[PDB]
Amino acid sequence: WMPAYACQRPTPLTHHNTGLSEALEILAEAAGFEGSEGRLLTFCRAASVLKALPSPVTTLSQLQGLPHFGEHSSRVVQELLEHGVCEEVERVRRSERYQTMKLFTQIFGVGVKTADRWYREGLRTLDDLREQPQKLTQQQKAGLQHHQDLSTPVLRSDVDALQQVVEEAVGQALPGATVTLTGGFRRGKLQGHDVDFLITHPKEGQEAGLLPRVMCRLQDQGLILYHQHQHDAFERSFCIFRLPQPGSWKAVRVDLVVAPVSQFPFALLGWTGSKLFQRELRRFSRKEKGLWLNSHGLFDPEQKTFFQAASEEDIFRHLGLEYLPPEQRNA
Ligand SMILES: Nc1nc2c(ncn2[C@@H]2O[C@H](COP(=O)(O)OP(=O)(O)OP(=O)(O)O)[C@@H](O)[C@H]2O)c(=O)[nH]1
Ligand SMILES: [Mn+2]
Ligand SMILES: [Mn+2]
Repeated sequence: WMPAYACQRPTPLTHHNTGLSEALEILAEAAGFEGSEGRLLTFCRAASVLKALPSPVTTLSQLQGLPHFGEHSSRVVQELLEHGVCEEVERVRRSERYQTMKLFTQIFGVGVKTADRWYREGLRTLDDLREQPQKLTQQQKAGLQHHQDLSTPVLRSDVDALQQVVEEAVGQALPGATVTLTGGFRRGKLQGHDVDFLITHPKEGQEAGLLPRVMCRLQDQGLILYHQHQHDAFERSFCIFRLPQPGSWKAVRVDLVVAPVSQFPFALLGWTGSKLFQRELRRFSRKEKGLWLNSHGLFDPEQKTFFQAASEEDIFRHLGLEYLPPEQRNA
């Protein structure tokens, strides 16, 4: 037996059902590309159940009353087990719409709405986009310029080098300020699409104006290819770093987020993910406890109060959930 919400169960980094979950996640992604948000969430939830299982699913018998495994997801798994392939899934991977939406949405600064608009307008390839520069934002132009490097998985070794230069710049701009690795890498992932960092200072308000200072230092070292500085939402910089390598260099996406220390635990929880884990945690908070959780705080809408947290553990405890360390949040 297994609980209904992903935030009530451990989901480790590696598991026994990668083929099956990958197939369901293709269907989820495709649904998202078509604006079918309900179906996206349903397939995502089913995939996450398989990630939480202790053993491989070898026979259809092994589906067992456990939640979020409706008729459609079950059929997909059945066809994979019986035939080694699911025709609905293969049709999706071969479809020009899916391939193009994946191509476009993977580019830095491009979401589903933009990608779909471009598709509707007859655009199909990266060259097609480069032929219409007036259709691109500066962020998207930078994403295109660096698309090969940004499609290359970011490695732990890259993260460690980036954390060093970010820590050096933060430390030099403001003694006392801290850098925390978040995102998938905090969850134990060996690879990723970007590197996420959360910056704060133990004295509330000393983080004001820190990020532009950190950026100036990084820029003067030749480490920045692109940055977009966004001033109650957190101050942040969406960056492409130029990471030096032996004999070469690689562009790497980095998100730098600044949070005041009072909000830090909520920010760390939100930015650590996984995306599904956080969605589930928020749905759980609202549906089961009547509280609204986000990356800034935990609000009781009836009492009009905010919960004071010193740590992620405090937040889990307040919501009546057993603590899950980040490596068990890989929903
Ligand atoms: N509050 C908030 N959270 C965000 C935002 N963008 C991303 N996140 C969250 O930050 C976490 C990390 O996001 P990603 O970097 O896309 O995903 P990841 O788990 O790090 O996966 P890889 O980067 O591919 O390793 C996830 O929980 C996201 O939901 C944002 O603008 N605001
Ligand atoms: Mn990330
Ligand atoms: Mn990110």
